[PDB]
Amino acid sequence: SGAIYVGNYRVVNRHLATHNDWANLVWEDSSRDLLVSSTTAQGCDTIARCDCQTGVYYCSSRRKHYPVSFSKPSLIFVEASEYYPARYQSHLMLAVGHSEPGDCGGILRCQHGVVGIVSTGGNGLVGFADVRDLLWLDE
Ligand SMILES: NC(=O)[C@H]1CCCN(C(=O)Nc2cccc3c2S(=O)(=O)CCC3)C1
Ligand SMILES: [Zn+2]
Repeated sequence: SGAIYVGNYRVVNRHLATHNDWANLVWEDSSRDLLVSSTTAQGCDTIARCDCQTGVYYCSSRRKHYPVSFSKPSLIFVEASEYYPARYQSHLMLAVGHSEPGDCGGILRCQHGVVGIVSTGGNGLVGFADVRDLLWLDE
């Protein structure tokens, strides 16, 4: 679990979004596993605006942060679940690292701010949904 709070927005994995998230829906994209809902309280997370390929993510299944090198956002394949049919997923970045289902939502950050959130895992790889292109989160 986990979310990014920036301005009056809350960014979560679309597969983990709550009823309250869907009732205050701003935008969602099933192909990116992202959902953004509106909030009443002001958020203070800073979103990175960069092409960094190194950063640190939080891994709840180890209560630890790990430094990683990660790929550029791209279209990658993902197997089925109670949540999605087998399909690709866009704006996804992979890194070599530990992840488990409950790890989705963990933040990946670089020196510039928040880069994205854990969205996929398996086979010793972890995948992050990128949020750096969502320029409207800041306005
Ligand atoms: N973005 C997606 O389509 C997600 C939706 C939830 C299911 N998906 C996952 O990758 N889950 C997940 C997350 C992190 C680590 C692991 C897993 S697992 O594949 O369920 C088992 C291996 C460890 C795809
Ligand atoms: Zn950066």
